[PDB]
Amino acid sequence: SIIDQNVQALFNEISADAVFVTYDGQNIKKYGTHLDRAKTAYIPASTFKIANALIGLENHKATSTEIFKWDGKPRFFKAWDKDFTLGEAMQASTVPVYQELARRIGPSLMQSELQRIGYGNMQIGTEVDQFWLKGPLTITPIQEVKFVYDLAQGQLPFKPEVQQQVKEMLYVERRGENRLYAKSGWGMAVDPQVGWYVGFVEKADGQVVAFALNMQMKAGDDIALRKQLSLDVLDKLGVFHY
Repeated sequence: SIIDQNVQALFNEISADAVFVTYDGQNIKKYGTHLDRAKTAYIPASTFKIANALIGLENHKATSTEIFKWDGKPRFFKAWDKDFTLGEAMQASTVPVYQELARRIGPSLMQSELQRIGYGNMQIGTEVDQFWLKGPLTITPIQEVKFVYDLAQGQLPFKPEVQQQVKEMLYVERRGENRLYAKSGWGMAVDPQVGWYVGFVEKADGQVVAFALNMQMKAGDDIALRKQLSLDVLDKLGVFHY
């Protein structure tokens, strides 16, 4: 438990309510300032880009090589006023590209697919391109780690090539043969705001530790904290040493 103590000590400097869940295929473990967050359902925000890419590719609404052309209408960030593959958009977190994908998928299929995979509460409302940003779709940090753990292992109910393509869209960095995969999220249009850093670490031998940071955000918070903190934790856990 000293490892667990050292992880908790990092959270001493964190004002916000926060939980960091890990899953290694056997056990769920929970760290942070408010543990009940782990069983609480929040909107997925940009972490839904994971499920959206899977559903899209599985159902032949896009390929991972296909370019999503900027349509010329300026977008919320200047950074988004350009062309993207699904993987480039995953890393830039390019909302309008995934909105276009979701429109191609359509409400009937988006619905039936989330039901088929048990994603969160499987609710999409009437706006096929808004539901992960505004609700009504919600999901617990525990459900997010189990989801990405399965992705890491190719155990989701999607074609293996689909899973591998989406998996690699999430690749961030490696240290030796340990690989870090992740997706950030910040749901700004709900109260309270929710911040996510969801992913997994794949060891040399195929062992996986999935993780899900979930915390409360507010206006003006440091964009990079979610990652800094997840990394600090993974280092203290001995999962992804600096």
